[PDB]
Amino acid sequence: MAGPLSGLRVVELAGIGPGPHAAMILGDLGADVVRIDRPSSVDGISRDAMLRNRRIVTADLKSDQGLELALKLIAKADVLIEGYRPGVTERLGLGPEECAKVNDRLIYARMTGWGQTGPRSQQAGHDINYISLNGILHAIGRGDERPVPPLNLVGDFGGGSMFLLVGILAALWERQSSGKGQVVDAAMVDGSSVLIQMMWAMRATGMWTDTRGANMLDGGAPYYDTYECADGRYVAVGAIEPQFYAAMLAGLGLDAAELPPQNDRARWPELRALLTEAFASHDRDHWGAVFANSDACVTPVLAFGEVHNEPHIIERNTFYEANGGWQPMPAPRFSRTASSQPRPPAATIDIEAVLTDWD
Amino acid sequence: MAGPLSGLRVVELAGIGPGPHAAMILGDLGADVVRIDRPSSVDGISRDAMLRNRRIVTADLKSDQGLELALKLIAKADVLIEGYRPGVTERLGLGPEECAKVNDRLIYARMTGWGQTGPRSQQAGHDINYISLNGILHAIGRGDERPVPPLNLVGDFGGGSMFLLVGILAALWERQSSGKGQVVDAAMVDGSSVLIQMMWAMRATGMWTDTRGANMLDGGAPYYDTYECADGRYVAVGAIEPQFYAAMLAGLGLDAAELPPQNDRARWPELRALLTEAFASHDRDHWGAVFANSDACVTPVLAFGEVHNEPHIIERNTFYEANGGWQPMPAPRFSRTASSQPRPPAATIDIEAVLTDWD
Ligand SMILES: CCCCCCCC(=O)SCCNC(=O)CCNC(=O)[C@H](O)C(C)(C)COP(=O)(O)OP(=O)(O)OC[C@H]1O[C@@H](n2cnc3c(N)ncnc32)[C@H](O)[C@@H]1OP(=O)(O)O
Ligand SMILES: CCCCCCCC(=O)SCCNC(=O)CCNC(=O)[C@H](O)C(C)(C)COP(=O)(O)OP(=O)(O)OC[C@H]1O[C@@H](n2cnc3c(N)ncnc32)[C@H](O)[C@@H]1OP(=O)(O)O
Repeated sequence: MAGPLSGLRVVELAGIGPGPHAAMILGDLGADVVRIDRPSSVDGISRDAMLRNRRIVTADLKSDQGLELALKLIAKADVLIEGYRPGVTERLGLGPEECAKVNDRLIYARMTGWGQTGPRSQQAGHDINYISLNGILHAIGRGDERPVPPLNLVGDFGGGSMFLLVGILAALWERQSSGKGQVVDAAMVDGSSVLIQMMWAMRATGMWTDTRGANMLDGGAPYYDTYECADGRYVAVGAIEPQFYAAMLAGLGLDAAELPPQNDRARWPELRALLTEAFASHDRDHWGAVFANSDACVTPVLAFGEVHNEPHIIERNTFYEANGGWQPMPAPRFSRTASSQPRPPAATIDIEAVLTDWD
Repeated sequence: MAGPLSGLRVVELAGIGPGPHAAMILGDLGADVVRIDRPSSVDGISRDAMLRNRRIVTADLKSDQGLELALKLIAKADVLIEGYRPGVTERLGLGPEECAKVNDRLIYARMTGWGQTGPRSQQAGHDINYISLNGILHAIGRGDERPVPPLNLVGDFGGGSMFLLVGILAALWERQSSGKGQVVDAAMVDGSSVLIQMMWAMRATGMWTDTRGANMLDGGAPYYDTYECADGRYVAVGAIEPQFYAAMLAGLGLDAAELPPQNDRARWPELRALLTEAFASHDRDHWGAVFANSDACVTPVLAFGEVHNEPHIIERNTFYEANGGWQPMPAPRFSRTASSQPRPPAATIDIEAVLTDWD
C-alpha cells in the first residue's frame, strides 16, 4: 500500500460523519483500514465514495461471536475508531478497558460531538448543533439575516475528523517512546473551537465583534467578500493587504483617490457600492482573465461542475475521475512516500479472511 | 512539557494563517516550537494568542549570519514549517535540498494555498480565493444571494493547517521505519477539497446539486437550518433522522398529521412556513429548555460572548481565561498524556540560547 502510513492498522466501527472521514484519510495515506459494519445495512458494493480505501466486514457486535471476532481484529491493530454516543462501545464489551486487555498498545479513538461526559453527552446532534453552542454558527452569514450553516465542513470535518486524525497520529508518536496506547477524546465542540482560535484571539484584542456581517473575514469587509458579475456569476475578493488591494482597484479601473479608505469601516457601505458597480460591469470570466497572474486576490467562484475545467485544478491532479465523476485525490502530498489513487469500496469480505491476512 | 508530542522539536518560519495555526496546535500538544520571525516585524510581547506555546526568535534570513543560525536550529529539529510562496525558501538557502544536507530526518512542511506548482502557484491569495476555485464557496449561503464566506475556517484551518498537521504526523510515523524525513506539500485547495469529499460523493450519486441553498446540509432542508425566535435570537435544527425530527415536532406542538412529509422536497416551502411560525412563537431560551436532554437536535445559537455561561462548555473546560478573553483549550484530549493549559506569548529569546538549550 502506497503512502506514509503504510502498515498502520486501523479498525473502524461504522458510524456517520467524522469517524468515516478520519478513517478515509488514514486509508488515503496508505493505512490498512478495516470497517466493521452491521449485517443489516450492507446490500452490495457500497456506493458512498467516503468508504474508499477500506475493507468492509459485517458482524453483529451484539452476538458473542461477532464480539469475539472483533476483539481479535482489535488485538491485531494499531488504532480503533468509534463514533457512537458514550457508553455504547462499553456495553458492546468493546470499551477502552476491554480493548487494553487484548492490546495495551491500541490508540483508542473516540469521535463525538459533545464529548465523553457532561450534560449534553447523551444528546443526539449534527454538525449544525455542535457549532451553535460555541459561537461559530452565530458568526456565519449576512448581518440582516439568520445564520447560515457552512455545510457540515466545520463541526464534522474541520473541527471533528481532522482533530481525531491529529490525535490518532500524535498518540502514535507518543507510543513510539512509551510502548503504550491511550484514549483520544475528540469532541467536535472542542475541535471546532480550536479551529476558530483566531477569532477568539482577535476578540480579545478588540479586533473582532459578535455582530454578524461586521468583520474583516465574515463578508462585512468590501475587500473580503464575493461580488456578482454581469453574467450573474461571482468572483471572490480577498485583498486584505493594501498592496494587493491597490492592484485590484487599478484592475477594476477605479482611481483610489475617489474612494473611501480601505479600512474606514464607517464608509464600508459606500466603498462596497462602488466595488459592486465595477464588478457588475463585466462577466466572471473577464475578471478571471484580467487578474490572472496578479496579486489582486480576485478569483472566479466556480460551481462543482466547472472545477474539472479549471487549468490549475487539472494540472495539479487535485481530482481523479471515478464512478459518477470526480473525487479529491488524497491530501496532503508527500515527496518520498506518495499516496496513490484511492481504491473504490469493494464487496464485503469475510472477517476471518482479514484475520488470516493479519494472522 | 505536557502532552503526546512532548519532545517534538519544531521550527516555524513565521507567516500568516495556516502555518501559525498548525504550529500552535503542535505546541498545544507538547511540541517544542521555535518561531523565527524577521526583526523588522517584532516589538515587545505579542498580543496574538495564536502565538501561544512558542519561543520567538528574530533573524534576517537574507544575511549570512541569520541563514547560518537558522540552518543550525533546523539541523537540531524534527520539523520545519514554512508558508511562503514557492521558491522563497529555495532562494533564501533554506529549501528542502539545503535542509536535507544538514538533517535528513527533517520533516519539511510546506503550507500554501495553490500548491508548489501550476499556473496559480505564484498568485497571492487568502482563504476565500482558495475555496472559490474548488467549488466550496459557491455552495455556501442562501439561494437568493451571493455566496458568503464561512469565515476563514474552511481553507485556512480545516483544509489548511489541519492537513499540514496530519502530513507532519503521518511523515513522523513513516520516519519510524525509514529513518528518513521528507517534504510535506499541504495546499489549501487540495486539503479543503478532501474536507468536502462527502459532497463530491453525494454529487456522483445524485444526492447533492450545484444549486446553492437547495440541499440537505446547506440550509435548503427545513429540518437542517437555523430559525428566528420571538426575541430575534436563533436556534439550530439538525433533526435529520426521522426519530429526532419526530421528537422536535412534539416539542414544537405540531402534529405530524397536519404537516407535509419531512422529505417531500416539493412541499418544503409549506413545511418551512409551518416550522418558522412555530419557532417564532417563543424565545430562544424557551426552546433551549424544552429540548435540553432531548434527541430533537435543537440547540441555541450562542454568540461568542454568551458561550462562557453555557453549562456544558463550563463543565468540560472547553475554554480557559487569558488576557481579558476566553480561549479554547487544546484539542483533542488524551487519557494518559494530557495537554496542559497553553503558555501565553513570551518576550523574544536569543537564537543562541535556543541552540544552547537544544545542545
Ligand atoms: C447521507 C447523509 C447523512 C449525513 C449525516 C451528517 C453527520 C453529521 O453532520 S455528525 C452527526 C453524528 N453525530 C455524532 O456522530 C456524534 C456521536 N454519535 C451520536 O451522537 C449517535 O451515534 C447518533 C446521534 C449520530 C445516532 O444515535 P443512535 O442511532 O442512537 O446510535 P448510538 O446511540 O450511537 O448507538 C448505536 C447503536 O448501534 C449498535 N451497534 C453499532 N454497531 C453495531 C453492529 N455492528 N452490530 C450491532 N449493533 C451495533 C450499538 O450497540 C448501539 O446500540 P444501543 O441501542 O445498544 O445503544
Ligand atoms: C488580520 C489579518 C491577517 C490575515 C490572515 C488570513 C490569511 C488567509 O486567509 S491564508 C494566508 C495567505 N496565503 C498563504 O499563506 C499562502 C502562501 N503564502 C503566500 O502566498 C505569501 O506568503 C503571501 C501572499 C501571504 C504574502 O506574500 P509576500 O508578502 O509577497 O511574501 P512571499 O512572496 O511569500 O515572500 C515572503 C518575503 O519575506 C521574506 N522573509 C521572510 N522571512 C524573512 C526573514 N526572517 N528575514 C528576511 N526576509 C524574510 C522573503 O525573503 C520574502 O521577501 P522577498 O520576495 O523580498 O525576498
